[PDB]
Amino acid sequence: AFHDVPSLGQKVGAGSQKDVFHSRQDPRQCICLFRPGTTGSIPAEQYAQKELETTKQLKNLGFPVVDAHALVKHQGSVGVAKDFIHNALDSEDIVNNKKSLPDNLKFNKNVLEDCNAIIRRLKNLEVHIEDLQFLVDHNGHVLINDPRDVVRSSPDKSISKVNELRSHALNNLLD
Repeated sequence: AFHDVPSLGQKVGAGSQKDVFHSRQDPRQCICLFRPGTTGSIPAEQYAQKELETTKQLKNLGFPVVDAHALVKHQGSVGVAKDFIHNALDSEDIVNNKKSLPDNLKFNKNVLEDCNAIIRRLKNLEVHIEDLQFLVDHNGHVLINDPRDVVRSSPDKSISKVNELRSHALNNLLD
């Protein structure tokens, strides 16, 4: 199920869970390989498969996602081939105040609206997304990234994760 990627492109970005490489096979894509210690006691192949399926379930349910395309391996590293989000902001940096949303108006409106849309869908479908996190693309659109699971459950936990990011955009638009 896991396809070999013979050569990685240039490394990009800075996420703690995966190291991300430009895909030498499709410049719209990137190769995202688990770093040591990031899959807990679950083997990395199972973890990658769970992320791919969950991304596709969320995509099918209408959520905005960092789409995932194929399970890959390179030497002994394991991961997923994914859409490459140029200049992505990692939601974790935002909420931990390691990076800030730009001042741009359109940018912040997009973060606000898309968060609202994600929250609206969480409520309607009543699902919980385990390890919910986001990438914000260069126009301010919010994309669910590397979801671990989705189950029919109380969406309150997931709604709280989204509002955590929305607050920043709301705060900017109020000032």
